[PDB]
Amino acid sequence: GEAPNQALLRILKETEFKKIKVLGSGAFGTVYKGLWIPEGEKVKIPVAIKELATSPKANKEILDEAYVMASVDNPHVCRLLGICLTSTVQLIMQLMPFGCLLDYVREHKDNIGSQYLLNWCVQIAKGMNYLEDRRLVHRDLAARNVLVKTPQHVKITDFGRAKLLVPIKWMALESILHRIYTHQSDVWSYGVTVWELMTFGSKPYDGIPASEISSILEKGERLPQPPICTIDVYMIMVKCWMIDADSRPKFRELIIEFSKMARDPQRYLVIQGDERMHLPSPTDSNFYDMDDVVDADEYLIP
Ligand SMILES: CC(C)n1cc(C(=O)NC2CCOCC2)c2cnc(Nc3ccnc(-c4cnn(S(=O)(=O)C5CC5)c4)n3)cc21
Repeated sequence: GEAPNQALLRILKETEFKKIKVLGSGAFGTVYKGLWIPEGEKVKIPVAIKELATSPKANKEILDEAYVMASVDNPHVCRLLGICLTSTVQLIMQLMPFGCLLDYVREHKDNIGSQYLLNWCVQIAKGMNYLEDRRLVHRDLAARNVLVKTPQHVKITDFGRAKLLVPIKWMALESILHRIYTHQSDVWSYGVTVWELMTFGSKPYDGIPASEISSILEKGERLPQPPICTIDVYMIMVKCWMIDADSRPKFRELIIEFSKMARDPQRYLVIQGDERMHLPSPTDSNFYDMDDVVDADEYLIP
């Protein structure tokens, strides 16, 4: 019926990698910064180590996440490097040194221009289109779940809820009412993600309890038009929030729409001091022991 999943699950020795410091902690668990020094391979790979107490239910959930994360392979999606089998199972992933996109847009607002915002939209749509090709429904797309490798390269992560074909404020109305999840319900969440970027990290429907959201959507209320957004960009966000799921754009169409806009960004987003803004590039001073350091994107198979 469905094709065999021949993805390799790499088991990494505790001795092969080190924790440096905690990068973040919360409901999602705890994520540490680290260095992976494999075999006699003469490489140092910057890594992120995730662990969501030693309980069998936690280990079951993180292995479900590992299953999905080891099965993906796209430049705009985060792949699992391996797992470490300690009392609590750890996920070994690529270090995304600029953290999540949500915090990034709040912290770097004054230096984020139309080109960056539109390019991020294309990249998120590319990653989501890839997950659709792989018949995977994310079920938790949000700006918090998009990580920043460099300011010009973002990837989708957090496969903890991903399934083959509760964040109410990012959910499609069918998802809230009937628990119906599809690629088109992911498109709704994509629209909310775009709204989060265009508002430089605003909280969707702020102050409104999650219990009131379904009723607000049924009345026909939607997230407001962000100040920087032209009707062209807002109309796209609005189509992602249509009641009829089949009336919403497809990720392949969102790639096209945002790409055309990305060719003339100042026509589609109005930002004071645009094009005069600067963000860190891998061609800048002190962007990167240093010797033998290889990014995970350049470290292919053992
Ligand atoms: C706490 C997290 C968001 N974090 C903060 C980082 C970091 O470097 N932060 C610094 C940024 C610059 O300022 C100082 C902190 C950082 C760097 N690299 C990764 N690496 C990956 C790669 C692939 N997947 C994941 C992953 C999967 N699930 N989750 S999660 O459960 O945490 C999800 C809800 C968000 C993360 N992490 C995660 C990182």
